[PDB]
Amino acid sequence: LLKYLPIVLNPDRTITRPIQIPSTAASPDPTSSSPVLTKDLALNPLHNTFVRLFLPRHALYNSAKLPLVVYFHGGGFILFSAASTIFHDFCCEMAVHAGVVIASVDYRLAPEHRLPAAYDDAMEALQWIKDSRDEWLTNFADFSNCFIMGESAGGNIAYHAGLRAAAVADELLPLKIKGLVLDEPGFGGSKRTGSELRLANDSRLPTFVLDLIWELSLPMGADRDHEYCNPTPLYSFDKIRSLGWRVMVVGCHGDPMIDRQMELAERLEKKGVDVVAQFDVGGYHAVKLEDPEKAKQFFVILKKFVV
Repeated sequence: LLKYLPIVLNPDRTITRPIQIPSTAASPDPTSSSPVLTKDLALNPLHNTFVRLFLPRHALYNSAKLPLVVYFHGGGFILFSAASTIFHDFCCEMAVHAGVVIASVDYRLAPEHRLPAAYDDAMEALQWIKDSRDEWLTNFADFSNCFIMGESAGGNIAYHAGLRAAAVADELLPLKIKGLVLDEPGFGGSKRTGSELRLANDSRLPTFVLDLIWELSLPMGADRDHEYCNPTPLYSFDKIRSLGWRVMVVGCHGDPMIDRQMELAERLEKKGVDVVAQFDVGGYHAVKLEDPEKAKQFFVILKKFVV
């Protein structure tokens, strides 16, 4: 198991995180070397949640405002942070190569805070952005052009945040959401799918490791057909349709979660939502976080989508 998640299971239903996940300090000052300026802002001290802003260096050498991306990291709901190096680095590259201001949310983790905790923090992050008078937000970010995005579990979160935000859209103004970006959103269910069975001995996401994730994440008692797990009523798509939101879903064939990711893109389309789907052959789960080349190909498509 330390072979697939950097955690210990203890005989009282809790976990221990014995392996440091490397993180990167914010770098808010423009005399720093960095092509991207970062700073952390306290969100809710009771939840110990915070937001990391990424401001691309090129925003400073003009006076136009960039689309604002609200980003949620991946990690099975149970690990990582807005400041973890791999998500920090991905978000710096996205700011530069997609031309975006990024608000990356450090949401509460499971099992200590089982779902719906992190959807709750997502909504506070939106209510808090709307209300914000932060200088980087106010001088450099286009509130009219906002996208909700997440990788993996963060794509799960981004999707539920998106549904909830659709309901209260009038309440967010000056914030105007134009779309959702779901990067291999993390999804499940009680019956195995074709990819789940085909890929069952995956070398990153095997069957047991994902069973484990949903066990730690889902409310106590729940099965994998819980609505937070398995998205596919959908009266909710009518509201998303009506507001004119585009949804990008992306994944690859070498991800066990593929059939559910693709199945959700089908359901969104089938219901009249403007869906930009991008499903590749091969690769594996989170290849974009390791492969600078595959990330770059994705920024070309996201840059497109964002304008």
